[PDB]
Amino acid sequence: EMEKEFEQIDKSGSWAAIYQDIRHEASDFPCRVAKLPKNKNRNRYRDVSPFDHSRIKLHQEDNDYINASLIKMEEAQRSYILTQGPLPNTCGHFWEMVWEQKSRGVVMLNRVMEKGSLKCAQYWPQKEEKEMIFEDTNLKLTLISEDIKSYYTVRQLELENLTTQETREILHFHYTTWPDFGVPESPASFLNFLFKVRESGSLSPEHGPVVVHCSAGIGRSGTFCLADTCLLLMDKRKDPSSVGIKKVLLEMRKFRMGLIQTADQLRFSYLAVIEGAKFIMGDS
Ligand SMILES: [Mg+2]
Repeated sequence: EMEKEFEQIDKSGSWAAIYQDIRHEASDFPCRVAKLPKNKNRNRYRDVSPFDHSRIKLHQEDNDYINASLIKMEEAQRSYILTQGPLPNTCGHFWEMVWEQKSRGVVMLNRVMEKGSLKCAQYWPQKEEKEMIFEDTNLKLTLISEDIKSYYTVRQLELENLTTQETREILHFHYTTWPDFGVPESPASFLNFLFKVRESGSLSPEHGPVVVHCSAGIGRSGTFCLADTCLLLMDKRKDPSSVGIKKVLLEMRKFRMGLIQTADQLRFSYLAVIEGAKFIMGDS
């Protein structure tokens, strides 16, 4: 039982210690493509890079590089693409990746400005009548509708491949209330958001992998994928208490470095899974 695990760590105040064991135990694989000089301006942070073996490749000949990783959770039948918040010069690459990977949903866990600094380019349109065109990748993006709620916003976007004149509907799920510092006090609104993403079909295997990002694509983004996969495994397994958060987290870190950036995010991830378990053990 992980509810017990939680009390013992919390009573002992040993979150920082747990977190360090994860750090020391985590995989390290080469990131040679990310560190090429021609890609320096495609990385928002010098210390956050995709591993070569799991990086997403753009279907480009000049430069196929984008700071994005495929997380493949085989037992759960879930795949995610985790990426950084786009830079002013990588918005076209971002939407190219969504197109090429056949994704249905984009999950955004940050605000464009936090702590007085820009964390992400404004990569979607803010008004229906002012569409965006990405000339480098030949894509057009139109805002179709926007549903603003207290904790999150959902947008319907139309992505058009100008080369083929094909169009696809993309759902943008934007969690807007993650605090500038720390983690939410309660996981309730985070879990409600996660279940809205689930209910949309965006995580389902008929579609390409959902795209998840925050600023670096490892902290908040990691919390989202970890909670979703843990809750799914507790639905699937004969023994739900066989699901270990630390084991799942180390498996995901084989695919992208640094997932879960602070001991507070680790604690929050436990809280979200524990609370979410109450709903998937059957509270209709
Ligand atoms: Mg208007």
